[PDB]
Amino acid sequence: MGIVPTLQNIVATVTLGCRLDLKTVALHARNAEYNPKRFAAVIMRIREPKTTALIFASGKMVVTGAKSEDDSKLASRKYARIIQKIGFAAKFTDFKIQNIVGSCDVKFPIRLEGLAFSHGTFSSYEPELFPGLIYRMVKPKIVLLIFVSGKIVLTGAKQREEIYQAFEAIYPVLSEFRKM
Amino acid sequence: MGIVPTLQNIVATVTLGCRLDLKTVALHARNAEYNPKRFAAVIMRIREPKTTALIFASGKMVVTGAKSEDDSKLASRKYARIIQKIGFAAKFTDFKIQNIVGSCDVKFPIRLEGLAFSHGTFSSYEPELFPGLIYRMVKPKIVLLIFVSGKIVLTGAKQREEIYQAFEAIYPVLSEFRKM
Repeated sequence: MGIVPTLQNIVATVTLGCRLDLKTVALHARNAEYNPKRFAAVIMRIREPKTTALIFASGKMVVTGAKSEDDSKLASRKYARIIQKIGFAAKFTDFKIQNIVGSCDVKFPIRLEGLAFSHGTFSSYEPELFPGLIYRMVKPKIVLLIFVSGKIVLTGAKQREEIYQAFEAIYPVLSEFRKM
Repeated sequence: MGIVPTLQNIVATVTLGCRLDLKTVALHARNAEYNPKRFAAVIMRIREPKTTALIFASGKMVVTGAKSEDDSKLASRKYARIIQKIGFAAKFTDFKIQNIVGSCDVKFPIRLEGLAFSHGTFSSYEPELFPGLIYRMVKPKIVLLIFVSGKIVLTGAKQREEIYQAFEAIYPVLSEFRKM
């Protein structure tokens, strides 16, 4: 954690084009996992990059784990590669980023009680229920988790610019709410 | 069979439409934290309904702590006495609710990983970053924190009925990912 936000995880969905039969893919893709009773989705996995993919019987695929849009764009292609070879006529289509989670550390203790009262229609602070303050930004639609230590978590960004811009908006507020 | 959300805290803001000499009323009230160099307003209080109250010279006050819309309103009336009997135009008026937070326990661990990766549209989940899963409802505007133990926190409702509404709509989802 440093002052500059760094993305932690990226979730993207790829539409394969065709409906799959999960049993055959779990029975041909050398690296896969299936549990129809517990969850209707073949959980595949790869190393370059380390992303996990959830292939659903509708062609819809959800790839998590990448730290960059290049890696989730890359990884997604390769997963489509893995099923194509098995036999189905899948094709990398409509890659859409679903959510991005990032973090940073302003490096100074913050008065969550003061920020909660001041930015009252945005914040919530119930220490006995959750340690952090939940801040709901309406633009960009980001939900920030702010901890008494200075740690920050920005969840919900549909694209990289929103994580960075959300921090620009909150920083000068936090810096005005540090202790002492 | 009933599982229903309880109200943990209601933050209300009501205005005693009249100017208030904060030094004075802090004096009389005596056990009211009024202090220089910081926050210009008097912090009142009461044993029951156990609520804290930030009174501002702008005639406005923000009462916190009430576990119910009626108790708040009640604590909102108590305060316009301690600062009325002291000859003042403490006119109780425009009472508004700023936020309502609830909590609930479904009593079955949840498979958050499955919820998040199939509901990434709303869910934010990073076990190495923060505890729990963040779910953002669009209708009604509510942010729910869901933990593995099955305890959930509902925040941001401006009205009571939205807590029940939010939980009534997410419960079937949580039952689907109930870890057995």
